[PDB]
Amino acid sequence: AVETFAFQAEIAQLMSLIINTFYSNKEIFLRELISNSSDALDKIRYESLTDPSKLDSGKELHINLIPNKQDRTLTIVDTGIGMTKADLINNLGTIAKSGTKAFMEALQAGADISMIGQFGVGFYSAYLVAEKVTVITKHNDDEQYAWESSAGGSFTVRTDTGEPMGRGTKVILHLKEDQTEYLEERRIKEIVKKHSQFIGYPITLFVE
Ligand SMILES: CN(Cc1ccco1)C(=O)c1cc(-c2n[nH]c(=O)n2-c2ccccc2F)c(O)cc1O
Repeated sequence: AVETFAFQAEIAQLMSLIINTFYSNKEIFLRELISNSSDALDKIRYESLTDPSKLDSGKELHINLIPNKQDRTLTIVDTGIGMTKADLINNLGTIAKSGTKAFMEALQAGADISMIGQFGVGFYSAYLVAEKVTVITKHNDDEQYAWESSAGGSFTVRTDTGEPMGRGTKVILHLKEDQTEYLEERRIKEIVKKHSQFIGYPITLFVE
């Protein structure tokens, strides 16, 4: 049921740098995840213009932010296009290669970690605040999958046996013990207002 994969070497190196570099401006992770969700929503909306049946798995196009102080998790849910098994295992990592290599050269040349998004590898900034990331996804052309990594050079993929989601992606950030400020309603609002006022889909913050 569970398959284990090695990350592409350059991605493993980037994740180690993100985990081991002293860097205080950690809030940039939320902008990057919301941006990816917005891109996934644009993709399904676009495909639905030539094939309306693409929305049979759900018409609502939105992003939900769900902090959970008890489990110490921050969940980002979207009803975008989702990802196939091939996306999770190889295809997204393949397209990220040049950006990953360029970003690491930029960091060696004195660039700031906040520039990560300009290199298309913004997702990995989640490892500034998360000890583990679980991703539950469902694409119209494939089954529901659960991807997971605590970094350390590998990730896993399994078919998800949990509640079916219809379509989209759920990113569950298992936060580090000293990063619980990202579970506070006022902190999430401050970040979203500062880094995300040009997203064309409703972002709803779930109150505990
Ligand atoms: C969950 N991850 C990290 C990861 C671990 C394994 C594979 O990806 C993400 O980056 C991520 C991906 C999507 C997504 N669904 N469909 C699709 O095309 N994308 C996508 C959109 C913009 C850039 C890249 C993308 F893939 C999303 O909606 C939210 C996300 O936070």
